Amino acid sequence: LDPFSLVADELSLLSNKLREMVLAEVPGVQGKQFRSTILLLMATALDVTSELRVRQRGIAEITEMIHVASLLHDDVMGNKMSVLAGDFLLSRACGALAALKNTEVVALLATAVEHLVTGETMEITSSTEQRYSMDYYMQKTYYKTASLISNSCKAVAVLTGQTAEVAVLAFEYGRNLGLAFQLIDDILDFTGTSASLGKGSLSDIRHGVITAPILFAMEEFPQLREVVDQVEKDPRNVDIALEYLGKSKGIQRARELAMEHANLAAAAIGSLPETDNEDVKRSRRALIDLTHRVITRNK
Amino acid sequence: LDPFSLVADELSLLSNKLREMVLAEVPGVQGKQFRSTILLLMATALDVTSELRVRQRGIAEITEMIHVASLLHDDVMGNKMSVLAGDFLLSRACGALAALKNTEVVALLATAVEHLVTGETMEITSSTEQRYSMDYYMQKTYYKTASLISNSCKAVAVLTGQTAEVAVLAFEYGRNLGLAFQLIDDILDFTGTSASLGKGSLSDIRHGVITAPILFAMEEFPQLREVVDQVEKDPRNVDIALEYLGKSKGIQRARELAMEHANLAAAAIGSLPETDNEDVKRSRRALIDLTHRVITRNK
Repeated sequence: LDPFSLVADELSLLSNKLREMVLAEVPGVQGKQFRSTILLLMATALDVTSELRVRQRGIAEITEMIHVASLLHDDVMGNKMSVLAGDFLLSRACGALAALKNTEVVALLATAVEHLVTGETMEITSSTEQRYSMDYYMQKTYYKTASLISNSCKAVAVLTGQTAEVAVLAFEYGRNLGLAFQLIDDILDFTGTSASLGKGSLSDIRHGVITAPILFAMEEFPQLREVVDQVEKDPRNVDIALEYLGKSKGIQRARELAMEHANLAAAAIGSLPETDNEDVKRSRRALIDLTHRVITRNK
Repeated sequence: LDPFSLVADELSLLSNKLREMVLAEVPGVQGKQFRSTILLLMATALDVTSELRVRQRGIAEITEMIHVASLLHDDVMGNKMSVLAGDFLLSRACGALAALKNTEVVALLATAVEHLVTGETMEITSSTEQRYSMDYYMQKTYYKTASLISNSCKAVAVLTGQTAEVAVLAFEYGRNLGLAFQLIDDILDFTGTSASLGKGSLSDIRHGVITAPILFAMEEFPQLREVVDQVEKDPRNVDIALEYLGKSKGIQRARELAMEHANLAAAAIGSLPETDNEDVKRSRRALIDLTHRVITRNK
């Protein structure tokens, strides 16, 4: 029915198991939902038992641990204790991972963490010319936002003993849905729920974070580049930038790019081995509908 | 002959393999020595092949990666890029670890990284009463300095398919030699190579880092505690503190504690299964002599 309500039970379990948080001290859930939901649906969308359901859920918890650990480090509660918390988290994720008794999966999330660093480094170590390139943008975007979801999707495949070919398909779904999700985010930051340019929260542009819509606008307005570079010397530069954006096809181009990607995801699901399991079919349908929802969301 | 020169070849290999550092950019070795040497000697001190020598060397490289990653995070090149480098390193260590095809070993270094965080947290989150306790001190000291070497030593055992009992012995050697090494460091920071109180570099006390010698001195001079708390308001408090230290048996007590520990290490080597391999014997002898050297070093 609804991609989420289809796996709402397996999600409740993870909300509960998050009660590991019961250590005495003497003296926004949409994010978690999206990633775990993908991983759970993906799990029931490959034909292979409650002992696997648990291993497969584990990947979901590991993914959220690695993720949170990513947020903390990004901040740098006080810098050093942010760093600690994050490392604590990474350690446990590495523990839980060894607990799944699979070396290939361990290798996959290791690589996920590596890409995440690579992407953060590209954000931090880019030349202006890199900062204004769509190619570099999409690359960094892959590493920073999509690698975690893709590699996780592969790990749910590998841990279910799927073909090496079906495994690149899980990956593909995750990579493309991931990119699409990020491109739609970039858009909503400008348009908000209101679907109106300017009524968005505008936190990216306000902080010198150049994204897809502006990058495409730069293609048709070379004047934009210098304006955006002073987007912190005077708020009015943000105003000016938005006017150029509104005269361009940037929001539009970014949305058509997101759609192309959500399609490649849907396509990957459509390339999966045929199956007669009415429950596998239903999962697969949920994965496809998810691609449509990433595109139409206003939040 | 000399614990080091006995494994100088296997060390050269690791110095070479550190040439992985050959990525084009278009446009103090005593530490490494001690840890790797222990891990290498330990490897040839358990009766079990060049395919193992390599796996066992891997643990040595992983240990140094995790370590360096520890130094970087401790600093928090610029905070965030310190954090990145460190995470990069952790990722690779987790990669190389999965490459060894052993889940138990993965679990061990995960726990090592966890203790390391725990120790850093104890340094950062201690109540004054904790800061002046020898018990808390030794605990934190274990986590922060010894857990990495012990867990690594266990991993060299586990990866050589030794008994679960011989494995706690490798661990024991590493834990105790580790603690002893740290206690001797604390001492040398006050006495320097000169073996004279005051001629040391004094960086711990100069920066409000209270260590074993001062902790034991506090036992016999309750006046010391407030003096040490103002060791940064006026340099002369460091002077004053050292006079109390010099009237106490603190340096002495810390050294007798280091010796007790280096002994428990030697003891663990002496508890290993008998063997007729003249090369295993020789390794074991090297591990024992190492315990004596940690105690007599002036650098």
